[PDB]
Amino acid sequence: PESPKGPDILVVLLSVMGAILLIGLAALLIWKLLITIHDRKEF
Repeated sequence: PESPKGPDILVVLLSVMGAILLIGLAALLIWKLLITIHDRKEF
């Protein structure tokens, strides 16, 4: 209120952006892990 800086709107947003991006990397990596370790004869 006197300082609703609390989280610079930038910080919430900055955290949101990082959080989503970090998850995305993990998502891609397993995808690639599936295929690089050699997905499978899924065929």
